Amino acid sequence: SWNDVFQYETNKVTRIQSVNYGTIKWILHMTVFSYVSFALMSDKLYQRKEPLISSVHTKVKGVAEVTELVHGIFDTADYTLPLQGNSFFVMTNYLKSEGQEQKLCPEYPSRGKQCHSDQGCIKGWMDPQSKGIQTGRCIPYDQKRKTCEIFAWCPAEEGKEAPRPALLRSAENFTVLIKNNIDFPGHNYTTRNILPGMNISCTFHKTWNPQCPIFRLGDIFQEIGENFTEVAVQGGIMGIEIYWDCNLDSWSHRCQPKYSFRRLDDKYTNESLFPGYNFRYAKYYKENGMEKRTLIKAFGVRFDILVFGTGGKFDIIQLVVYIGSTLSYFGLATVCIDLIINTYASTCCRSRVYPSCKCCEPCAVNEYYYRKKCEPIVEPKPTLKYVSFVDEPHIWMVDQQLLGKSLQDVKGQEVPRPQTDFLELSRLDSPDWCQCGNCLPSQLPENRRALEELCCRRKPGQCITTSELFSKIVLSREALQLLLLYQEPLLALEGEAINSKLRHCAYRSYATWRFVSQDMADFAILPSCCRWKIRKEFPKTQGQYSGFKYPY
Amino acid sequence: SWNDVFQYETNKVTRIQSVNYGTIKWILHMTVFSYVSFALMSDKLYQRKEPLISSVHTKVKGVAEVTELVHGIFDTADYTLPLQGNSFFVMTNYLKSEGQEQKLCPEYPSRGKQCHSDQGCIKGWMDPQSKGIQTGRCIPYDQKRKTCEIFAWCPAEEGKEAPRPALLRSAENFTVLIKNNIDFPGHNYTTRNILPGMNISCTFHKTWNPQCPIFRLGDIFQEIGENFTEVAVQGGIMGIEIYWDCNLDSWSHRCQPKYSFRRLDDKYTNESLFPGYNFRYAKYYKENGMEKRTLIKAFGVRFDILVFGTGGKFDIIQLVVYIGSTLSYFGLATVCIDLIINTYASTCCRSRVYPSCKCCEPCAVNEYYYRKKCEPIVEPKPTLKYVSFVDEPHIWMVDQQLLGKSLQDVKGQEVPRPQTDFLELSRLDSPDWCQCGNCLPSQLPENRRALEELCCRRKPGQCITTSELFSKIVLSREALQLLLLYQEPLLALEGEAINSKLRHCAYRSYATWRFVSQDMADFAILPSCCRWKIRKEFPKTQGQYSGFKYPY
Amino acid sequence: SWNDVFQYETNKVTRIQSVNYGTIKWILHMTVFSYVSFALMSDKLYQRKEPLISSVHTKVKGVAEVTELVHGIFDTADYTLPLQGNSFFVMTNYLKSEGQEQKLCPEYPSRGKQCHSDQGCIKGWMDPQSKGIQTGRCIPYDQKRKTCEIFAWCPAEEGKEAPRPALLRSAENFTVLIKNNIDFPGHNYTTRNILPGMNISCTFHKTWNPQCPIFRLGDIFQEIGENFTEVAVQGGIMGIEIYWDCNLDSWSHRCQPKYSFRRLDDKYTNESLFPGYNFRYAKYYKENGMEKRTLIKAFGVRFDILVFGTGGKFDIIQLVVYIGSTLSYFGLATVCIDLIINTYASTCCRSRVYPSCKCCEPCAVNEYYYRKKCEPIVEPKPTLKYVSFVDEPHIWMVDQQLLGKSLQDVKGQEVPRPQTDFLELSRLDSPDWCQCGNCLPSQLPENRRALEELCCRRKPGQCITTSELFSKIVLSREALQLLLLYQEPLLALEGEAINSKLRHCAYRSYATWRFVSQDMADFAILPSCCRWKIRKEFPKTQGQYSGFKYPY
Ligand SMILES: Nc1nc2c(ncn2[C@@H]2O[C@H](COP(=O)(O)OP(=O)(O)O)[C@@H](O)[C@H]2O)c(=O)[nH]1
Ligand SMILES: Nc1nc2c(ncn2[C@@H]2O[C@H](COP(=O)(O)OP(=O)(O)O)[C@@H](O)[C@H]2O)c(=O)[nH]1
Ligand SMILES: Nc1nc2c(ncn2[C@@H]2O[C@H](COP(=O)(O)OP(=O)(O)O)[C@@H](O)[C@H]2O)c(=O)[nH]1
Ligand SMILES: [Zn+2]
Ligand SMILES: [Zn+2]
Ligand SMILES: [Zn+2]
Ligand SMILES: [Zn+2]
Ligand SMILES: [Zn+2]
Ligand SMILES: [Zn+2]
Repeated sequence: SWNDVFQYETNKVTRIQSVNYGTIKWILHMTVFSYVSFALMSDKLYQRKEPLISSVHTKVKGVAEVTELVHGIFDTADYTLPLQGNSFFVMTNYLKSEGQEQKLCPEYPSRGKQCHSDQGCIKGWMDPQSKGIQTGRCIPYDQKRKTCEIFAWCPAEEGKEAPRPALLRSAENFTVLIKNNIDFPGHNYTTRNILPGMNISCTFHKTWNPQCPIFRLGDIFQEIGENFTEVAVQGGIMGIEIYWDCNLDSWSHRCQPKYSFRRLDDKYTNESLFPGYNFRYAKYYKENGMEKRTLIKAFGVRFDILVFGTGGKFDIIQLVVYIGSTLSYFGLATVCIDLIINTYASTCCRSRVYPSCKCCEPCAVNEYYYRKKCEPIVEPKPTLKYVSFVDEPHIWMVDQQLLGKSLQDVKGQEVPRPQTDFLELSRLDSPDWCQCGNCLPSQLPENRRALEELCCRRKPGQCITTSELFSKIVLSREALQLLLLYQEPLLALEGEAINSKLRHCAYRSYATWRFVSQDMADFAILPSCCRWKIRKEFPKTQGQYSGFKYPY
Repeated sequence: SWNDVFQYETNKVTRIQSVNYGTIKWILHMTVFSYVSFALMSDKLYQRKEPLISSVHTKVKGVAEVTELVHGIFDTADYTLPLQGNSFFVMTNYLKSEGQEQKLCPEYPSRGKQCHSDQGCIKGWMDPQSKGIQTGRCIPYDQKRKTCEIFAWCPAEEGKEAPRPALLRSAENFTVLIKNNIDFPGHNYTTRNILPGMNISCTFHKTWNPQCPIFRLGDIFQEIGENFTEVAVQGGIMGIEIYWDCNLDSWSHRCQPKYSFRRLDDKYTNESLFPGYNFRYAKYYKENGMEKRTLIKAFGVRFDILVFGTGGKFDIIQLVVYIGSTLSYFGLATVCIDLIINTYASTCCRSRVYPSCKCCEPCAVNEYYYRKKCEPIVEPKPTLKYVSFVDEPHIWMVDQQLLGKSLQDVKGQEVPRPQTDFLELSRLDSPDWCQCGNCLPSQLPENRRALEELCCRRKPGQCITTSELFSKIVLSREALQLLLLYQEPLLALEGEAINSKLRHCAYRSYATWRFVSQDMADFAILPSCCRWKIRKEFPKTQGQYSGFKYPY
Repeated sequence: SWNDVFQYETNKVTRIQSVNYGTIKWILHMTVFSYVSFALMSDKLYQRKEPLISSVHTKVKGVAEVTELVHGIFDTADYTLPLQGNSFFVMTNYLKSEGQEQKLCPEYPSRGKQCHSDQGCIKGWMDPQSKGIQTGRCIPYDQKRKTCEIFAWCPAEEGKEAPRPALLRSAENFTVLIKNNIDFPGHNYTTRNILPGMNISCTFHKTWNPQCPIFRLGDIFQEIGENFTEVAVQGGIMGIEIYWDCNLDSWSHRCQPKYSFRRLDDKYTNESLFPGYNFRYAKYYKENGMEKRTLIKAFGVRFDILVFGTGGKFDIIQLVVYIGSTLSYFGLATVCIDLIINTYASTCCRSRVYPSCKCCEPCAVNEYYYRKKCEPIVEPKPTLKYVSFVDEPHIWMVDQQLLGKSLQDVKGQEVPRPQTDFLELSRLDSPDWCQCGNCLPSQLPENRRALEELCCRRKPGQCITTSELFSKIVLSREALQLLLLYQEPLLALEGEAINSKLRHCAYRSYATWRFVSQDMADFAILPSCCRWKIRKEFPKTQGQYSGFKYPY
């Protein structure tokens, strides 16, 4: 319990002393570190970002003189609405109509709205274009043309084109002072666009005076290539963008506004979609006991102040999350070099690639790395068997069911014989499937008999048992007794169990000798000749030999 | 230095040829990859997202005719304020009061505000409800009821209920054209909701014409199940939501507005919390040398245009961060299969689980995988000792202090004897704690004597030294000499150092034979019988035997 | 193909039974888990956050009485603009000017704008400060001073200071009711700041009544330490911040507003930058056939309602991304303990650190862990050679080109001789560079001769070949024959190939004996004495000895 949680597991590793792999690893590590640092610093991913809340206060300055003969002056109480926040309006043109009473009168002829006769007109129809209700009559607007008769404020001048050139062109010489107060409430920071010690006699310039909050309207239009004289005729919408890219860290504090301009209304608006910008405003006051009204259609530019931006401040959680996101990228060197080792250890490299390209020859050392790095094993299953023929240099793995066919004729995968422990070695008639002649028929049941139908060689020749090594290793009683006493020093050498143990040790001795690996010697199957020679050397009394058994 | 940084470390691995584990690994890999790809594509986590900046320009079209007998017409200069941005107001009802002068007069009787007598009223009290100052008198408002006397604009009509049905119901037939210009300044993209080639004679429909920016107000109310006729009596607030879900990538560019509607005022507002929407506006003009005023309480619907949304564009840093965040999820297959291997290699599986369920039987192969994967080691500490009794099949680890008690009676953990290197083996009176009789008392100091008080067996019987293997392996002088000359071929076989080396080699020979692992043979303790037989075979001259020493 | 994808690779590990390392691992795991959980819960990183869309409806209540003698009352139609959204204005002071006609008249003397003579004035100059056009004359404004003569609305009172104390001070006793409707459209949630069952007779207090949406203006000023009486003289801008920190999860639902106040205009604005807040508004109506105008300069406080906040709701993708970002932090225990193992296994620890500090002594066990964890290997390259001198206890690695110099005099890195497999061992004239006398000159070509110019010892003495172990291991014909028949039991012992194999086995036998590791024995170079003794024991017929060959 306690000893199970008081454990630490660490990976077994191979440390390769390689110039190429070391330099590749360090180059990849430096590349990953450089990119991660660059992404962290350029994007400021260690910071929490917060949008601002903004308040705008505008002040327009400028007066204009207009003739018609009546000479008048327009000041901020004339061309400017009480709007002093995000939007302000400057009038650049106007149309006047005095003395309007709600009564029947002909509509203004605009865009060919002339009425030929009462048939061309329609009674009881609401007309938003003329802002009246047609009575179905056709009275002459003028001595030449006739228009529909509407009940509305009269006289009506709807559809009259705006004066050209614009009357209040001098509005391009007006200036606006903009005061912008911004706040980041999450970061608990506030600031404004006008600081103490700032020059007040300046006007904004994108290069000379980029922080002066006083803007000449004509300069605003000239900056983005717009014609104030042309826009003044019908009006439009212009946007003054204030951008706050604010760094709220003490060591890199920077919170200044950036001013830009952008036309917000479509220059190519369809004629039916009301191009430009205007509004009709009226003063109402009855006279002679009759409701009167004076109407002015004012054209001008609406200015929208768009204030946006974010403020960033160092946050530990953001940095931790970013570092955790980038941590897995430092396995790139491992992935790349392991891919190099695995790829160049394949046999297809030496067979096909190396003869073609001799530059790839010194990279055959990856087979050594692969065999010092990976240990291939197979699943121990009931059908797993290993055979080895003395007339062959390799070993066969049979990993399929035997459907009565003898194990001799069954084919399997070719696996190589592992190299032995040379450190220790440095010390001082016959059946149809039998190609050696010493094999004997199996005494196992029929359905299992094919398991024991194996020969020591695939081709006719001498038997493995004929060699002196078979007697020295497998059949030597003294060697087997010493091996058995190594494990159990005080073993009782009496009874029939000693012969059973001796048979087991002879089988193992043979499996170890022919199948070097203990993983393969466990599932190795002895040929009939060796098996029956062993059983003739150590016979059992009153029983039947069990044969190979599954070690799991 | 340079050779220390020019190294590469790679993990040692075991490659298991398993159908089950391979298919599980690939299924888990595919599941993780599928979910990661789905999360990346559906949420567009490879994109940087930016909120928009918006500009709105509205145009209301519609005229109404109202009787009272005076017949009048209302156009955009009557029912519409100069607001043409995010909000516009449409008047649906009104109350009129002409000829107001600042003087004493009775308050309007509303919600039972009748005054019984001067006691019920109060002098010198500001009354925001009646918008006046009470003088403490109680004059009759009418021939029947009496109300408090206030100094304010007179005549006063505060508290008068709005007309029902609403006078300007026809405002439901009005239309509004909305022009919306949006910008993503970080992505440097701009667009508008009206494009060239768009039909202008349409009206918005959620299915037939979902991109027409012309909205009929009654249709707006009908879309969300609101009654324009009922809302028109007292007014309200309606929101036109413009949503921009914009994809700014070239291969998947899509930036269109989506229009929705939502009532913004509470339908069930408390009567004291001013339900509906209205405002009082007045025209001031003196007459007869006295300040006069005409007041209109206008009820109507305020429309708030709410424009919101984000624009996304592909960003390499976002993709890198997301991929780094998802990289660690590809260790799921390793975690799961390692848990399977570790869990099924426990002995509790075979003892308890396998007899109950026979389907779990073929999964006993995880013990082989575990023993081919993990190598358990223990911390080398001064109290670490190993003992092995010839009458027992296992080994005992003593990992605690000996408080004078003999090592024979001290209990320890049962560890198994590791399998030997069978590849190499295939070649050609007595003390009270002594159960064999050949043990001798220790000559070490008392406080350390208990270290050497160990017997070869826990039960009475034959001694380990009696076996011939003890003479062949431990006591054979020729074997020890050959072993010593293996390490040092030109060793000088003279002096008393040769006997010391021979004793050391005999101890090691015995430890290796009984404790197969070199990790366990280092801390193994020889029993007294073997130790003293060795020391009688190779005695030392003029000294005391040091005994077991800590190899670290 | 199919058997290549049906594989699973698992890491080989060492399980250390250590109290220190286990407790360190679990402490680090718990620390990482605790911090990750705290960061997830405190920052709610499992949630998708969305900004709100807001609608504001304000209602101001309050009336004031002002003397001048004319006694008047101001209600919401007097001091309040039709603004009922994010901003509303309350008038706190005013200046009046009646009967204005567009004509020539002297400018008001403000800030020393007196005109000494016509020289001091200028003709044809637009003056935004006085809102007129100077005609270049100098007429007396009063009997004492003279000012410039401008064509504008007359009489002009520009530059007149605001009345002190403020006329509408009682506006501090006014109240505003704020209705705020907020929506999260991505989360499909909507709410408002007034809920059913909320008291209506309350007023806001930051502690007693923090959810009452009725605010007294004087209380707003007192909360942030502002003086309403002083601000009322010239006006200002105040911000009512509504903050919505809304949790939209069912188990932790919380969506309430938080109210704060902040002055939005600069208290220390420069006199030339228009401090305070005011606007000039005029009523136009002609009289006596002449255009007249009444102008009022109104000073007051503009209130900006700033509504901001985010709503968060549980999102599975956010949680998955956060967990993936934090997953790599659980390798901290592995990194730390591996660093501990690697650091304390260095030899500099025992040589320098341990003698100084005896507390670091029990931590010398990390050498055992390091050698059970890491296997150092080197790149097999053509210049890789190993030598071992019998008069030395170590082995020399030569990893550089031999430029004709004999291998005996070439220096290399000192590598230690690995420990043998003691489990198996427990069983039963001369050239100038020759220091033993049995070496012979090499028969290889000159450019390669230096490869074979190696001696068995660096100092004069006995030769390695003189030992009996050389005959038993290397020169024993029977041992070599048994070793050869171990690999090939049916080998044909005929021809000259048997002597070649015997020479190869003798070289290997010697390399294994002197260079224990097979990785080092492959590149080991035999000294001339041993090589020529072997070749005299097994000479070849009609050929030249090839010598050492690169095994790759
Ligand atoms: N690897 C392997 N083991 C074998 C083979 N034949 C028998 N054995 C082992 O020998 C034991 C059976 O011995 P057996 O001849 O039946 O003696 P018995 O049990 O006394 O009749 C089993 O435990 C098997 O593991 C073989 O061909 N290959
Ligand atoms: N593993 C193990 N080693 C032992 C034991 N007894 C002695 N040794 C080793 O034998 C050496 C001491 O030999 P010793 O009998 O004192 O000979 P002396 O030094 O000449 O007196 C030490 O280095 C020990 O490592 C034992 O019971 N177990
Ligand atoms: N490791 C090692 N191998 C050697 C050395 N000398 C010879 N060999 C091996 O012995 C083989 C050459 O044997 P050689 O004496 O030329 O016999 P020959 O080919 O019949 O002339 C090569 O495959 C070498 O690998 C040596 O000094 N060190
Ligand atoms: Zn046969
Ligand atoms: Zn045979
Ligand atoms: Zn005893
Ligand atoms: Zn004994
Ligand atoms: Zn020599
Ligand atoms: Zn020599």
